[PDB]
Amino acid sequence: IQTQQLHAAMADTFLEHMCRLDIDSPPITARNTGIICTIGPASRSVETLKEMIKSGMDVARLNFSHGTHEYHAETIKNVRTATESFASDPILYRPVAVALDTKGPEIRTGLIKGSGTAEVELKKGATLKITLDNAYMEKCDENILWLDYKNICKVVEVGSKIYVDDGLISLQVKQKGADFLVTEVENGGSLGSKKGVNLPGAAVDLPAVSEKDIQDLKFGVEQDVDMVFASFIRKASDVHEVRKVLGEKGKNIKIISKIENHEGVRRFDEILEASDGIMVARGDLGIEIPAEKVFLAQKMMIGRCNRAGKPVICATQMLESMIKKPRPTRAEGSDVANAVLDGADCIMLSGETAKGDYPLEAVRMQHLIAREAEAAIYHLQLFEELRRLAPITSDPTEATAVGAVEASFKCCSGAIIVLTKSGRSAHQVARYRPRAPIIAVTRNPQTARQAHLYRGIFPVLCKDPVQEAWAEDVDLRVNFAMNVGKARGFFKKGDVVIVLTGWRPSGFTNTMRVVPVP
Amino acid sequence: IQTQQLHAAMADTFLEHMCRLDIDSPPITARNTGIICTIGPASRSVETLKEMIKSGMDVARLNFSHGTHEYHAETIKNVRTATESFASDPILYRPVAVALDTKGPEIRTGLIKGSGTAEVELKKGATLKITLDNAYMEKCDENILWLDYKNICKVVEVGSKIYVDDGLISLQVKQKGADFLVTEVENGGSLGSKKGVNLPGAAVDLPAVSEKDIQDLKFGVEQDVDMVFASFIRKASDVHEVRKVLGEKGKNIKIISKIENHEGVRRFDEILEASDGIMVARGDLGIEIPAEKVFLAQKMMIGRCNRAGKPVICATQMLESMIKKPRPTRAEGSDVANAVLDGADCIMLSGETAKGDYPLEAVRMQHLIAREAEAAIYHLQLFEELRRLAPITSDPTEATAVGAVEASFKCCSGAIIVLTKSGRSAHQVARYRPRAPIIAVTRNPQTARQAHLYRGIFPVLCKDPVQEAWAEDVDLRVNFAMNVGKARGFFKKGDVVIVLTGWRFTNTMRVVPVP
Amino acid sequence: IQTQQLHAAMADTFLEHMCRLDIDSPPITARNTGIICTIGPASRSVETLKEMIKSGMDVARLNFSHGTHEYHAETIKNVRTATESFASDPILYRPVAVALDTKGPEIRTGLIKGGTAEVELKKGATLKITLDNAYMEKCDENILWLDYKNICKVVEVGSKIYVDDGLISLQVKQKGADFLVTEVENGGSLGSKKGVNLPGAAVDLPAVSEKDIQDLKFGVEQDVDMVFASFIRKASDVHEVRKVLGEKGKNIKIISKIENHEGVRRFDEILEASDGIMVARGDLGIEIPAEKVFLAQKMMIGRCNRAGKPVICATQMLESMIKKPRPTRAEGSDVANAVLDGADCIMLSGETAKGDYPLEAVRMQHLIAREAEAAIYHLQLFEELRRLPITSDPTEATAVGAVEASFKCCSGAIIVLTKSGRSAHQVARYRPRAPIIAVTRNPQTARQAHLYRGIFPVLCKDPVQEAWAEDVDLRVNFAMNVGKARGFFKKGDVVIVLTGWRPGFTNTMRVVPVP
Ligand SMILES: O=C([O-])C(=O)[O-]
Ligand SMILES: O=C([O-])C(=O)[O-]
Ligand SMILES: O=C([O-])C(=O)[O-]
Ligand SMILES: [Mg+2]
Ligand SMILES: [Mg+2]
Ligand SMILES: [Mg+2]
Repeated sequence: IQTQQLHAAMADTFLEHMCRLDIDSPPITARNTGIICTIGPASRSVETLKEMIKSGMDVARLNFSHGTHEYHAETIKNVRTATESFASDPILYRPVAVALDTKGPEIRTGLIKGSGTAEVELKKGATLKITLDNAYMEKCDENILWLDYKNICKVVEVGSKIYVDDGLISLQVKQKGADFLVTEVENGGSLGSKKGVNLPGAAVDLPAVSEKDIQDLKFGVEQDVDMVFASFIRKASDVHEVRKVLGEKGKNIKIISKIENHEGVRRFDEILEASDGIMVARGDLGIEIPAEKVFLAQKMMIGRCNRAGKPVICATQMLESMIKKPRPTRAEGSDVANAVLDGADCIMLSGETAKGDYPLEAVRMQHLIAREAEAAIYHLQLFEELRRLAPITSDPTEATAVGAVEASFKCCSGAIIVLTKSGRSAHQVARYRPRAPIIAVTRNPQTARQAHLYRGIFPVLCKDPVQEAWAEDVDLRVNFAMNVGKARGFFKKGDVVIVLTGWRPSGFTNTMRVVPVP
Repeated sequence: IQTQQLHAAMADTFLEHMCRLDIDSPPITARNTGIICTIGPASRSVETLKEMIKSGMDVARLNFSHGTHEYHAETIKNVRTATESFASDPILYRPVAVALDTKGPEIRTGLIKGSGTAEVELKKGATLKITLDNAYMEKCDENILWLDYKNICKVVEVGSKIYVDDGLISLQVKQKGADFLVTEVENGGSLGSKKGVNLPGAAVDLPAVSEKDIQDLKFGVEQDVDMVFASFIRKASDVHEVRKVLGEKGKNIKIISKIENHEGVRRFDEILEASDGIMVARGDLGIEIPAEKVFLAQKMMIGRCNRAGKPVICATQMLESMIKKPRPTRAEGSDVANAVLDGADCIMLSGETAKGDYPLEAVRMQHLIAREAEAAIYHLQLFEELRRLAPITSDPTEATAVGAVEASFKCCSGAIIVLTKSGRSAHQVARYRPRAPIIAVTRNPQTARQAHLYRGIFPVLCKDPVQEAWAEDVDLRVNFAMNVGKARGFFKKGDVVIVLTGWRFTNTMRVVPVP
Repeated sequence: IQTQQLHAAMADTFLEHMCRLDIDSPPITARNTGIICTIGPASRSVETLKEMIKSGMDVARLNFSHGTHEYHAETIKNVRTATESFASDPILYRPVAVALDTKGPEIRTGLIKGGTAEVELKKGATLKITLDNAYMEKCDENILWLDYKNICKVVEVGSKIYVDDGLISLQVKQKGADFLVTEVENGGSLGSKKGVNLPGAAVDLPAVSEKDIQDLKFGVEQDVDMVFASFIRKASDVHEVRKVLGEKGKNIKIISKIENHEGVRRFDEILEASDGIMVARGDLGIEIPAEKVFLAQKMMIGRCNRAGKPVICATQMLESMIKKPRPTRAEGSDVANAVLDGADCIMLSGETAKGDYPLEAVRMQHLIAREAEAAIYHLQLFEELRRLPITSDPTEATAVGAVEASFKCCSGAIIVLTKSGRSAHQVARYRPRAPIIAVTRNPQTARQAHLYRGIFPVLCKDPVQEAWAEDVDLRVNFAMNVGKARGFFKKGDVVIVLTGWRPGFTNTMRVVPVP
């Protein structure tokens, strides 16, 4: 029995490729898909974070929809303490990125009357009056509901749908009153305090970057975060408002645009051009559009990002039941697998790691599934199509990278070793989706952390001083990657790896060697 | 914003096909993927079953792991009452099949000290002793657990892992004592009564068809069920035993083999050729094999069933969260869409329809998702592959079927209408996975009910008596299909459809306008 | 072994398709590529023409660059006598088409002085060219007359001039007041009334000369089936020919001959205006560098296949058979690769008009074309042809359904009932392996069907029936008998039958066993 689905890899049709997928064909040790973990009460402590990292966390996500700067500053410090606790052995050190997820133009309800911790029951068919009068902002109940978007009545009409609390409650407007927004409860259910509101289709006029988002983004610059997940990006100019707030100081912070409503889907191309990457934010997306269409937008966005060479993240509810249970549902297992099969660079955990009872188990499961799914990719067709859908180029670095990927398929390489200052050389390889892991050796700490955005890049940070004679410094960076691979089980002595290097001291990568492991 | 993802249909690469998927491209009205609903307390009533059918239920599954013959007989009559409640309008009548899912070689624990509602906590690292002694069968607690598999000790050894309650609790064998199988709790969890036990990697020597299974199968023959879902099929031998029990009286009942353990995957090809169809039984399968590997087995089995032209069902936890909530998670929506993309003929609901609070909404969600995913199939590549990975016939019906599918892709027709007595002609069309719905006109009611196992077949049961003129009896059945398709919104007057009939072998194809 | 290269037919790659081509896999009896023969002194006797027909000739080409109307009228008369000599058995009768190949804008030298002897032109020698008619019968090695009075306006010092199928080349050395002056580059025996090419000159001769008008109107009176229009440079040339043919000749097919650089460059607009194309490699290889002709041939055949219009590969396919009874290996290669390229027809000129082995050359083209037809990689060809979209047109959908079915059941033929030919043409455009037996009652339809690959046209002279169903079966049975007599299939084989249903067009396909 061959390993890593290599028998299905040789199938001449996609149908026969499926027929050959073999549960007794073990995957390789390396896992190429990045795992982004939302950090929260269940995962904040240094000790848990050390375990989170050992279980495979690549990026810590902080959701500024909730929490104070004090809280998030402590979280980040704990993330950094846990991460740096492994620095004592640079062979086994893994950089861990920090990601700031903005609140964005959220609409929220007020507090339920009383203590504010209660819920009230909305009954199917009942009337619910929405009010903007702040006298009710802490007096919400089943008859009068307050919410924080003051211009709501200007963007809805009789017949407009309104969803509350993750889309669990639906209302249809039946009167725009003088002091009222009168609705009927279409889907009833329990209503707590400060729940999310979606106005599907409505031209919501909240700013893309609010005064609160400006504070969080500046805070993110001060805290040296590696990326921003910008909530509710509707258009290319929304990305500009994030970018100008990040300013010159934040010029190297990646802006991942979160697509979560119909306008963002419709304007995806202009958004993708303006962004450093994309998040398929399926939570709001499946409220904003019919939930049965989310997989279309997911596959469209992943496909276009692979085509553009830009990082794409699949997010929200992929292991949801593991908030309460130690094992995932069969739908959750196949959802993680299919996100990798679609071509997602990273997958994400929100409540599973932020507040659930089984954060470590959830991280470990994404690790296990992604590694199985990575072997089950039909590389033959994928690589054929990525080359064909790619231009011809005067760029030798492009030609070197595609040559390296092609060679790595031919000799079933244990890795592709790339020396890179900015990441670009490693990113160029990853865009061709080799099956071998891409060990990117860099001395730039930010490059190393940001590399998790790209499928297959295993970033190793070299802290050794620069060697005189650049020939000797190229070696002992290759050798550093050789020792990481052996220590991690990616390959052993006598295996073949591919090594990408330049011709002199950034963008001079032009040399591929097919090199045995010493 | 075009229709039914036809822009994505035109793409020259799968990557560009993905890039072209369009949330503003609306699917056709017809939904090709069959929906199987497990019936239970939440869905047993004639009132609910009528709504189940209205929401899109095609097959009623009865799980004989639980319940009595008297109980199941009442469920079955309710299904037929609700189904026939629509039989007065043959233009809108939908056949509903009945499926019997056997118990099979299940292992169960006993009752917690007291009731079936009591639970105890099992703590990580604690000792738990398993007993086969019936003195303990109603005195299970945190130290002693009874299960009903009398021979378990001759099948495990020290170091073996034992899973309880959907694999949520795991134990490791530490000693094989004289009266007690003593284990250490590995995964802690609350343990109730009568929970399923799994023994991955053990040669479980329970009979494939037990004495309970025989009387359930004979009952199914008496009750005129359309198909059997046979649990824990491990080898072709097991299928033959089910077919033997069904006997001559049940020779037309379809046997779907449920693949839920390692041996059934390893022996899949021989199980498939012995079987009429396959169920990817993901619940147990995910406990028997590492859960991260299930999608491999799912795609392997769907691919091989597509290759063989046999029905395949994807089952278990597709919309699990809708047992308690009125909308699925995003993983659940994705799971359903991807099963259809994978090529499954049918998708299934178990707890969502049997006992949860939103059985109707779960059926409607599978209906909505399946239909969106059917349009998102990359038919260009799929039709090319099914043709190449298919033998050369000499069979005139096979050639007519593939030509009809080819023609239907060319003239983007509203349906393929086929007159079939046995179903075979429609099955041969469905095996090539046309985009267009297949309206199979039959007078055989069992053919009508069993047609749901095949993707795309909309069975319509002609109740008219036969006309003397065969040429006129053909037109009467064809025009009945035209009225069905117009009443249901599949196409309208002037649209183009494909019509498959015989010469008094289904061997003639007509491209005709809807009148 | 397998037959008709079916083992190579199911290869997954073109490379493996080549690897499986098998000299021991014999082809089917039917030959799909049309054979066009230039009728001339070696081939216009009634008795020879009978043997041409029996050897495989489908179209008689008459080259109006030479001969008088009276001479050509007799040739047409003899062709029709030979052809109708087989009408006494309607089952073995093959329609034979008559094609009129125009003179077009030719340039010709005058007569060698007497008495058509030849003079030797020597490399390096001087040769004066005159336009003075005083010299038109006194050409020799020193002075040569030609009939293009405006030649001095379109050439210059340095211009190259080619005489006698490009075998003799001259370079212009001065333009005198009278007598252009020239040096011989390639020497050779110069005979009388030889053809002249001026590659890259704006030769302003009319597309349709007064002589062409007479010849075209002669063609109408003689009821010819098609016109091969020489030296078509642009769409408006095609329009000129069509206008001269006018209303009386409106059913005559116009095949444009692509013979120079301008015709290649403007190919698309010429193809659009034309009924089909001839790759006139003789002139074309003088007008453009000979090493580029295969580029223009493959381009033109590819675009004609893409457009569904007939294309003829012509000139020097079996040249050495003018004098020897066997072709060279390049000639065998040339014919095969023309068929593999996709040519609807292949042509003979001197091999049949004036050579010593006209029958052997016809038979060689028949033998090669049939081997090459089996070697076509139909899997790729059909996939790619299909990939061009699904039009509402139900005749198109039926045609592609029939071709797909014919691949599936390896049918002995596709039988098509057609008045105008169109349904049969639509089938041929998808290039089935099986022969297409087009049953028509129109004799011109039957003769023009030869322009489309694979159409074996049969002329039904049985009377119409009042019962449409009976009239269909009569014509289908006639095609069955034709196929049985010709060895295409036999009792028990399977054929595909394309018909209309109650005439109102071709929307019915049946997969039918041969009785
Ligand atoms: O904000 C998110 O992550 C979402 O909606 O999925
Ligand atoms: O038996 C079943 O249905 C399962 O385990 O999924
Ligand atoms: O006219 C022709 O036959 C040629 O030039 O090949
Ligand atoms: Mg969101
Ligand atoms: Mg089970
Ligand atoms: Mg010529």
